[PDB]
Amino acid sequence: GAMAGSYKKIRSNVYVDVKPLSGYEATTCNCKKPDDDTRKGCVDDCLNRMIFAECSPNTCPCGEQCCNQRIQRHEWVQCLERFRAEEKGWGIRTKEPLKAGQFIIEYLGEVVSEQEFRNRMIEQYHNHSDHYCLNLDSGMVIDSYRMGNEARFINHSCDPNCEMQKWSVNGVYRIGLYALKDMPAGTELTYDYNFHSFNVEKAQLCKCGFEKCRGIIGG
Ligand SMILES: C[S@@+](CC[C@H](N)C(=O)[O-])C[C@H]1O[C@@H](n2cnc3c(N)ncnc32)[C@H](O)[C@@H]1O
Ligand SMILES: NCc1ccc2c(-c3cccc(C(N)=S)c3)cn(CCO)c2c1
Ligand SMILES: [Zn+2]
Ligand SMILES: [Zn+2]
Ligand SMILES: [Zn+2]
Repeated sequence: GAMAGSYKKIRSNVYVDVKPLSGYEATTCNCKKPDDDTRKGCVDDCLNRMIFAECSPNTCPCGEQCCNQRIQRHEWVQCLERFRAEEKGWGIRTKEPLKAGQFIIEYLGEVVSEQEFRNRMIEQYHNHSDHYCLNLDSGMVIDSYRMGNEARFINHSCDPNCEMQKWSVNGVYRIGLYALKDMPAGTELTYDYNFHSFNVEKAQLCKCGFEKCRGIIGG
């Protein structure tokens, strides 16, 4: 098949004409730092975790034992591979097993208004046969058509094994990919564009293979 599409790889979102402020209060929780030097704190019941807020630097009661700073510490899995996914161009798969709920990778790109993006669609993206636009917040999107990271190659499934979650990370919304279920080695990562992706209003046949496939992506 064809070569993978070109993009400018970035390590952090680029803010173009909007900045995705979360409006969250300063983060606080009631977690206690485990006396064991090597046990994690801020686990499932962390009051910050429960509102999709990451703990902030210097103020978490667990200190360096806090495990609720995954996005801000860029704690991405290191076992991802870009590969030819049959009938779906390029996709991303994991080379190691993943566990339900686990953080995988941040989705990066240019953060733009829906106005700027609809402008880019008419002027720059009208010829494209692959689309790269994630929803973020009211009126803003993450455009990875030109800059981003390898999460831009993750394909859609009507029966997805991953999902996007929107988190407040030190006052700004960021989007991460998280596993919905345990997945064995070699599994292609997928998420449901109907739930997470901007409606580019293009009809493309879905090849996810699900018994109850929606027929087209986002349908
Ligand atoms: C975010 S890109 C994913 C990477 C893309 N496959 C590539 O080769 O660059 C989304 C594009 O991938 C293709 N795609 C994603 N999921 C698909 C699916 N389930 N069935 C067919 N094509 C899919 C569509 O062309 C879609 O516009
Ligand atoms: N229902 C909401 C919704 C969500 C996403 C889409 C898409 C779509 C297709 C390919 C790529 C992308 C990306 N943003 S990457 C989005 C098309 N449509 C209309 C046709 O169904 C959608 C509708
Ligand atoms: Zn906590
Ligand atoms: Zn914490
Ligand atoms: Zn499908």
